[PDB]
Amino acid sequence: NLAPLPPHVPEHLVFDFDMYNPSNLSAGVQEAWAVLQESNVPDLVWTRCNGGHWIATRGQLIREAYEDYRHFSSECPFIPREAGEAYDFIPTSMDPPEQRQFRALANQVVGMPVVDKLENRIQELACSLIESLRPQGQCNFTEDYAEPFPIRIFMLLAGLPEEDIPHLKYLTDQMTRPDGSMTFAEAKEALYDYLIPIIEQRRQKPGTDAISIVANGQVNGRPITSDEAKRMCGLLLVGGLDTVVNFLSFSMEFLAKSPEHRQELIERPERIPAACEELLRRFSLVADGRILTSDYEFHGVQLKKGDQILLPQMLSGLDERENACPMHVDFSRQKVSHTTFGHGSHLCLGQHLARREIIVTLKEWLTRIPDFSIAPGAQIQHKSGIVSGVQALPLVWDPATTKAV
Ligand code: 7HE
Ligand SMILES: CC1(C)[C@@H]2CC[C@@]1(C)C(=O)C2
Ligand SMILES: [K+]
Repeated sequence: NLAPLPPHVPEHLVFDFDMYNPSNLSAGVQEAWAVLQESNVPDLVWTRCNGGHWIATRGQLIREAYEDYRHFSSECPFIPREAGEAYDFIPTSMDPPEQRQFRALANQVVGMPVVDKLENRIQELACSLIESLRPQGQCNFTEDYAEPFPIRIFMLLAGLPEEDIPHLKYLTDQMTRPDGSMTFAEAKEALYDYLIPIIEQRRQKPGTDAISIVANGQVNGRPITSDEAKRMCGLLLVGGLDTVVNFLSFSMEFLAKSPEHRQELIERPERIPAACEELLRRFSLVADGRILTSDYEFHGVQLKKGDQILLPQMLSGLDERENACPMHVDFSRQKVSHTTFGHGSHLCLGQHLARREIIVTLKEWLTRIPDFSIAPGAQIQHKSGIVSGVQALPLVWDPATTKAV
């Protein structure tokens, strides 16, 4: 239902958008959120859904809020409030100054040097998975590639057994797109329940995997605590299991639907990195937020201490003020403006790993399976939440149009 309108919010700003089930979802999830950028819609709106909260609807306000951590705090970043309050991942639930000291440690485990360590194996797993599918003439992309490719790279990096994936994937998805069986707090505690013994084991007997590195790490020259390590590792699991996994499906759905765009990349594969950036803009997927630390007037709107404000990345990338014809995918787009990896002091530390997985996937897929389509008659369903995704993506192709490398 709809939470009662707080007295400080005027009626003309009320737009009852539901981030977990947006009314226009059947048009595509990005399209559903873009209803907030129609002609009659102010830059900042109040929804009475999900307990009641603000939504910033334009890149300019989104970027400003991200930059101003004094007024807009990461301490309670997720909607609904109970989820934001429970959320205590590091460094995401912290503001500067305390946040910063934890970035260097996370960078040690998912940053560029690690992407270098994993380079060959990333390449090898993409090729092996795609070659196994190639002669089939069909696949269920979400389960056959989008999930196993990034997830198996992550489990390798984290030194976790692949047999644990179904359990961990289920729990991660309850934090972002809950089925209703578990509250955010329950799902998070279950992920903690998994990590707690593994962290203790690896503090006793360190390995070289990401969990060992975090758990034995130093934070500005002092030892990390067991609790801090757990809160960092929780975030890493969500990053590994529910980010690139969804993004790959949005991208492949688009490419399946656009022979012209496939052809551009088939003919000029050196454009794949630029294509990756334009796809990251167009198929952005995270709805991050903040909590007001004081009463504050922002863009003519009175915000009250404790109000939550959603800062959806879809709305920066799809903002026509920032990107002309924003629903069009243009691989030659000149100035690709987006906040898909965040903005300000919390810029995604996994972004280098993410881009490598995306770029490798596009290159290695189009090399082997240049010509593919959505299964005839299929209707692709999206799902919305803290991270949006694609429920299923049945693809088909003629094996005679494929090439084994
Ligand atoms: C397993 C590592 C990993 C991977 C694969 C990702 N991330 Fe990233 N991320 C993102 C946002 C909006 C923010 C504030 C972060 C912050 C993060 C932070 C916290 C940065 C901070 O709060 O200081 C971490 C550790 C992080 N992200 C690890 C991470 C979005 C993404 C997106 C769109 C992708 C992929 C398409 C992504 N993350 C992959
Ligand atoms: C907001 C994120 C994308 C970032 C990594 C996974 C995620 C949902 C988090 O809890 C932090
Ligand atoms: K919190």
